[PDB]
Amino acid sequence: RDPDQLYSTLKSILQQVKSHQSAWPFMEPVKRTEAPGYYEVIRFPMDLKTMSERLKNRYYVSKKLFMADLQRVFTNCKEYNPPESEYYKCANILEKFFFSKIKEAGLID
Ligand SMILES: NC1CCN(C(=O)C2CC2)CC1
Repeated sequence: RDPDQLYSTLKSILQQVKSHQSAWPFMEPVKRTEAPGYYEVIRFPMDLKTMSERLKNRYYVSKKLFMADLQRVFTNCKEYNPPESEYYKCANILEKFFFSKIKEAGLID
C-alpha cells in the first residue's frame, strides 16, 4: 500500500532517530520538574514519544506533517536553550542524522 508504505518508512526513520545517542533529551515530554517555566514559554511542545503515538494513530498521512513535528522538537529546543548547551548541540547532531535518513529513504511529499 502507498499508505502502508509511507507508514513503514516513517516508522523506520522515527525508530532510527529514537535510537540515536543524541536523542535522549527529546524522548518524552519535557518535565516541569526539569524546566519549571517551560510550558509558560513553549506553546507547541513536541517529543519523540508523542510522535510515536501520532504515528501509531495514523496521523502522519504525509511527509510534510511528519517533518513539521520533528522540526518542532528542534525549534523548541533552540528557542528554549542557549547554543552551547548540550541540548542545543544534541538537536543539531540529531537533525543532521534525521535529514540523512529522509534522503536515504527517498522520502518526498
Ligand atoms: N533544563 C532543560 C530540561 C530539558 N529542556 C529541553 O528543552 C530539552 C531539549 C528538550 C528544557 C531545559
